[PDB]
Amino acid sequence: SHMDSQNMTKAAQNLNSVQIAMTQTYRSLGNYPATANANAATQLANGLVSLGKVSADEAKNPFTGTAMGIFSFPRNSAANKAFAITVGGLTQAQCKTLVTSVGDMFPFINVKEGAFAAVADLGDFETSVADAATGAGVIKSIAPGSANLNLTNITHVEKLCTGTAPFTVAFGNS
Repeated sequence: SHMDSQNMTKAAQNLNSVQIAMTQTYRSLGNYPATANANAATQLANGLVSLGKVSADEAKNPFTGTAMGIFSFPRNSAANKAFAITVGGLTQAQCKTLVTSVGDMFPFINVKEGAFAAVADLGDFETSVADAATGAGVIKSIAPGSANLNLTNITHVEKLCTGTAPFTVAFGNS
């Protein structure tokens, strides 16, 4: 199956390693490192590698061969209280497979067309209401009233990652 492909297996392992490193490092500080743009996000990812908090292979997006980006964003209006690992360059098929294969490790999921260029593009970890029925934008979050991705809902399954490739999925935690 696609979920067991070399790249999908690596993307699951990498996302896990990176999110664990992020929470282990900053859940003690209360705040995540500010990342103004895509460049700052890919520098943060490379920083985890240089400091030995994850291997070089673990920070890589297996679909692009470059570093996944790590954006710090707001939670309940408070700046940098959450972070999101961005996996871009995804075809629609890779987006559907990746989201459903690693989605359960993340409370926040935002599917976008194109890369996240600014913190504003991510929304808010706690106040952005999910609507998986649209298969786009925030499709999973802790927000009262959010309609999170549910695989038993055929609408959620068909609409997932609808649109134009490449897609970038932001997997967030706090």
